[PDB]
Amino acid sequence: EVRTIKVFTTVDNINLHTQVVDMSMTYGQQFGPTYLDGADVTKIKPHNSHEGKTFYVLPNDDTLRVEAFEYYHTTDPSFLGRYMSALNHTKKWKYPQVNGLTSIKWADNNCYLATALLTLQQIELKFNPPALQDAYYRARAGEAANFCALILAYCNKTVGELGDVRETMSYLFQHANLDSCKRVLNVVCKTCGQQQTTLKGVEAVMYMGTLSYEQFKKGVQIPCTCGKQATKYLVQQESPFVMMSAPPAQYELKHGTFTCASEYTGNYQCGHYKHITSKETLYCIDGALLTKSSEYKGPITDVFYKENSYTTTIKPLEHH
Ligand SMILES: [Zn+2]
Repeated sequence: EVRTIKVFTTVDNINLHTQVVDMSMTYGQQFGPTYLDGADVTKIKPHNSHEGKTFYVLPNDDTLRVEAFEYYHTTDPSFLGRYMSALNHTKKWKYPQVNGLTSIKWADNNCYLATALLTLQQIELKFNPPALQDAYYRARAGEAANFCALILAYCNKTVGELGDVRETMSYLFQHANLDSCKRVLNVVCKTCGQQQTTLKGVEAVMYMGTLSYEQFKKGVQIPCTCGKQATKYLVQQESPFVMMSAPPAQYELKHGTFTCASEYTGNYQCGHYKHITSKETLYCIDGALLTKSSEYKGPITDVFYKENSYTTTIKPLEHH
């Protein structure tokens, strides 16, 4: 009289927990919010075809809470639901291989995600959460739906929202092992003298204000804390890449002088990202579309450079 089937529940798709579900009640009535491959099945009853399948549930007991933290590195109770909500969409996107890199076909305003995804495959970055490590590798094999859904969930962004590549990279870098990265800056005020700062982690690899790594080495003009104009320059850099960003402006990209870059067309409220990469020549990846040219000048907002160890030769005459 009581009909049942056996399913597995999980929060990480690795640790599977056998469950016996009553076929007269919905999954929601028994588990709470329940997902089958991203699809919200909270309000449907178990079907005979569901036997043996794996369902995601929210981490609502001590065992699941530990498993979710160990896999995702966040205790945010909303995280799994936001991941599943995004995955229901990203599993329908297409992930073509374009010039040896996994891209995303245009959909749901995902151009900024495609540009970030392409960049991540070209810089040396190790993710700390197993969820991101595993999904990054699957994305490299062309199965990028989980990686894209995780990026959205870690960024607190939903499918369909417009986005910013620099912002997206900054949030992902929070989840990368960058604690060997180091940046030493000097701000030289003609009155106050020299003021040196050491940055670590995400702050050691990102700079907002110029696209040019060379210009950052030579010095950029900024207001000193006293209100006068000062000069800031890079003293020492220890990292495998650096990201230089600025609001989009016409910028010449020379083959072999950079790793990749973000082109931004349109305006600040309604823009389009494309990805420029330097290989044997210059390539532009626009979703599934590929173009090439020997030279490039256009509206750039991020440039990524290779690095290992840099020490300035600048040695100011000033004081302090
Ligand atoms: Zn000053």
